[PDB]
Amino acid sequence: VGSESWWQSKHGPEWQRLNDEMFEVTFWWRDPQGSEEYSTIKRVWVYITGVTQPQSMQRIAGTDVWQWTTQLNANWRGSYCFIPTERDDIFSAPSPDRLELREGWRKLLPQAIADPLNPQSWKGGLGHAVSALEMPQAPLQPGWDCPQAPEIPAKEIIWKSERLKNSRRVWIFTTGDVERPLAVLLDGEFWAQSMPVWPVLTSLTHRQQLPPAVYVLIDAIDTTHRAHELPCNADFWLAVQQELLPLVKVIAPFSDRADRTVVAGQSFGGLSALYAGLHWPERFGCVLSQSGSYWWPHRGGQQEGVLLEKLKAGEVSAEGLRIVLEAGIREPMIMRANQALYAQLHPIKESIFWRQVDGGHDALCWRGGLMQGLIDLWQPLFH
Repeated sequence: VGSESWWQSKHGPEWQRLNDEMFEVTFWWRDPQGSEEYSTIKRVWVYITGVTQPQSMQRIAGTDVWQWTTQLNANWRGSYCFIPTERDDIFSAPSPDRLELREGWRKLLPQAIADPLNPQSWKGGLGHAVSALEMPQAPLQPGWDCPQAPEIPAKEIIWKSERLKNSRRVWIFTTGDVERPLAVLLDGEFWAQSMPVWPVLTSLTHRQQLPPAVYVLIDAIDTTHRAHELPCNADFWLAVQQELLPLVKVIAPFSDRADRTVVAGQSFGGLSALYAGLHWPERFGCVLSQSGSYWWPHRGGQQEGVLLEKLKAGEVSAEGLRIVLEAGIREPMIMRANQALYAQLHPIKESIFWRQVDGGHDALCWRGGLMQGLIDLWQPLFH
């Protein structure tokens, strides 16, 4: 116990079913600073997305082994991280009200890390690494169940925008070999380097639920740009349509039918995607919005989003749009903004794929609604 051979047998969280409908899960973490005599580390918080009154892990005394044991639904899937910290003044008061939590986690997350023993760990969105946890009854995810390595790899270029005054990476991936539908994916870096979307796109076209398509993944660059360009920015989409699509056409030709062009985003990208179809239905007729930030730009839920306001004012219309609209239950405020947007899209409820899902504000949940959405929106291609 604590020995190197004891650790070599450990490759991530272990679980065993307690009910038919509950699992017991245990996490391990090996302290790199040894036992309590030499180690700077007093607490190790486990921060589960969707789930997280807070508990640290527990040191078996005289070893480098920190351990923790919880319970998660047999159908539960989400990501987590560790936060080993030198300070145990945070989260010492027996039960915090909310303010203390926001504040507490605010100071800790900087130190967040993935689980070094868990293979399924990536560099994620909010500035720390996370790891992946899936439980046995977890709802199937199209294509992720079956990575089939791609035949030809995706093309990484550098789009130099004259309009935006920046450059960014773009990835061009073609499934199908000789009018391919186009799909623009925002947060491109992520679906390209964090959770390579390729082997998934290959498998699903291979087993013929995705048509041979062309995919363009656009770098968000950084948080400031993403915070300026994704949320309701006309210039971004004009640059895309004028400079990027044309540049892509030379590399990988796609159809110009709107009813088979897709824009797919999450959070700010979800907002962005809807904004793309609302304003340019002649170019983007397919909208896949997951966990879309329809509160923007108002923190609180006090005011409706700009985009919602703008529908209410009939300043914009959602004519000629098939849209997939997805939001989790474990993300309370986004769900309310999304069902509020749904209600305001009463007129075209016919051409909307409404999906209230199990999951959270989680790249591990989104990835399966991403694939399902593509399938839902391109199904008319198999008439």
